[PDB]
Order: sequence, then structure tokens, then C-alpha cells
Amino acid sequence: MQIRADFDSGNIQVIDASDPRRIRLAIRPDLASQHFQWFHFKVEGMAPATEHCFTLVNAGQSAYSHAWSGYQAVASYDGERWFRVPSQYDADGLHFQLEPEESEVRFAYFEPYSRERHARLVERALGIEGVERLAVGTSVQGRDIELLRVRRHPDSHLKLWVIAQQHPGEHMAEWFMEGLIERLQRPDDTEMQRLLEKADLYLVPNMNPDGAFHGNLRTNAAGQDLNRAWLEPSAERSPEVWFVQQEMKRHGVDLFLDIHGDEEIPHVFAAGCEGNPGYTPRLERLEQRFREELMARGEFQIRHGYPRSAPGQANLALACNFVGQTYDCLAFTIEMPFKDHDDNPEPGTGWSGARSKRLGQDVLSTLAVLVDELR
Ligand SMILES: N=C(N)NCCS[C@@H](CC(=O)O)C(=O)O
Ligand SMILES: [Zn+2]
Repeated sequence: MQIRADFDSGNIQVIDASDPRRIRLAIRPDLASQHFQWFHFKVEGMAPATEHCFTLVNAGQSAYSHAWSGYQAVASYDGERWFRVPSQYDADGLHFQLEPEESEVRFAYFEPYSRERHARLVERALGIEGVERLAVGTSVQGRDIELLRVRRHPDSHLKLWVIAQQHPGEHMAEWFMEGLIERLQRPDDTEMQRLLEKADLYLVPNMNPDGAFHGNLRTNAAGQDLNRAWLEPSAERSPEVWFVQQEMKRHGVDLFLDIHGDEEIPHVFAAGCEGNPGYTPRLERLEQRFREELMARGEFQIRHGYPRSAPGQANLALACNFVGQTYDCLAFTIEMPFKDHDDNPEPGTGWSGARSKRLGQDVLSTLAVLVDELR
């Protein structure tokens, strides 16, 4: 058989694939940083009625190695239908098995979102009523960072910002954006009519095109963790973030959602700004309102997530905290799992692109209810 990762978001190093029950592979570190966890490769020429056993030998050295426990790898014969496969984790690494029904199959850490799909999403968005490309940034390697604006009423006053995938390996993030944008196509959507009569949406489908294309997990091309560059952005080292901050300064922000994915926690959740020195009772209540309304509508919960920050101990280098404090607006880091959303088990696919898309649509419903309370 032959294994390769010479394509968009591909990531893998082949050690030995001469024995179907002893396939050995290694995950490749980011272009310019030590991080790694995301993997994506294709296998071709597999024999029929044959059990194939894979091992990612260096999983123990990954960025979040403790997150491998309970994680099931994703696979697909066509690149459209993705399914989970039996996986285990021990000192030897991550292992997964499959008796392929076809001669070729792909494996990935999560259902991938290619830049080609990104182009299609942008093309689709600009064909929707009220949608325009407000601005465009440039990544370290010269790829577009589109900023889309949804404005259907020339007298609205609120600016709701949603950006995604600052960390390239968190592909569920742009899937979330696809769901959000596709909902805008609906001819008769009363909730969106109400929301857009009072607010415009500022959307950034992908914050790290270089990292995504190169199959990176954490950093942009220059090796910078974009979500640690908000306190001191650079047009040279973190142009992706520098771009967004300039646009925010000019248009204003009344809501900010930073879409991410968490390797360890098998639950969808949101991390707020309770650690901000600028945190206020107003924001405390708004965060409560958002979580409650979203939990009542989508696959979202509150018990599991990151620990809350002690008063005034937040790291302002993170987008959620920086934007929330700089603009005194409701702000959250939305986190979807690489595993499953255990509250609603669907083992066959675990968390997926489709469920990510749905969460995006349910978030829109939540914003529609809270619009009059944002300011
Ligand atoms: N409150 C913290 N420290 N993180 C939550 C926001 S995103 C976070 C997790 C993620 O990357 O998904 C990160 O930027 O590392
Ligand atoms: Zn992230």
C-alpha cells in the first residue's frame, strides 16, 4: 500500500507500511513551531478483506497527549462521509483499526475543511442578500483573510463579530462558520429578520489559511500562536490578527465570538471573560443569558469547560479577553470537541462538520434573542 499527505491540510510522516497489521506513522510538527496533534493522510492500494492496524508512534509527544484517551480517529472513503474507527491509546501511541471496504481511505483528526471549500463558502456568501466583502487581510504567505459583513438595514447600530480557526488544526471552527453563513440563504427566517434589523454581522471564516493549508495544529506560518498575539500584534509576524484589530478599531464591536476546538473535553462549551479587570456585573449577566439561551437551543452545556479565572487574572493576550475588555462587549471563546459531545452521544461520527454547522445556526438563534440586551 502507499500512504501520503501531499495535499491541503495533509500531515503525516510514513515510517513503515509494509505490514497491514503493523503500519507505523508519525505526526509532523508545525511549520515553525514544536506543536503537533492534527494529522491527515490518504492510504491507497489496500488489499481486500484485510484488517489494517495503524499506530501514530509519537502521539505521546504531541501538544495535548493526555487528550488521546477516549479519542476515536475519523476516516472516509470518499471525503464526504466521515466515520469514527476503533481507537486506543497507550505508551506506544495512538492506535486505530479498519478493515477497508474499498482500496483507498483517508484518516484525519477531524473532518477537514479545505481552502477549496473555503473559496466555495466565500463565493456562496457573496451571493447572499446583504453580504459583502468589507475588507481583506493578507497572511504571512500571501493568502486572503476575508472579512465579510452582513448588513440588510442601512440604520442598524450593533456590530456582532465572529472569527474562526485561529488555530489551524481546529477544523470544526470553519465548519461552524459554514453553518452560520448557509442559514443566511433562507428566504423566510423571522429570527434573522429581527436580528438584522438591529445588527450587522462581521465574519472571518478563517483566521489562519497558511496553517490550515500546511496541516499545522497551532501556529501560523511564522510560528506564532495567533491567540497569544492580541496584546501585541505584528503586521510582520501576526498579520492575520493585526488585520482584524485594525478593522475592529474602525467599525466598533458589540459582541465577539472566537470559534475554537478542544482536544480533551468531550463537550461543547464557552469560556468567558470573568478574569478581565474590566469585567462588570453587566457582562456577568450577559454571559449567563447567552449560555442559558444557547443550552436551551443547541448542543451546548455549562458544567464542563475550562476553570474560571480568579478576579482580574485573565490573560489579555487571548482574543476573547482582549476584545471583550477593549470594547466592553459580551465575548466568548466557543469550544467544540474533537471527540464527541457526550451529552448527546453519536459514536458513529462523534462531533462532526454537520453538528458544527448546526451549532453555528443555533448560535444565531441565541443572538436574535439577546440582541436588545447587548447594549
Ligand atoms: N482561556 C483559555 N486559556 N483558553 C480558552 C480560549 S481559546 C484557548 C483554547 C483553544 O485554543 O481552543 C487557547 O487559545 O489556547
Ligand atoms: Zn484554539
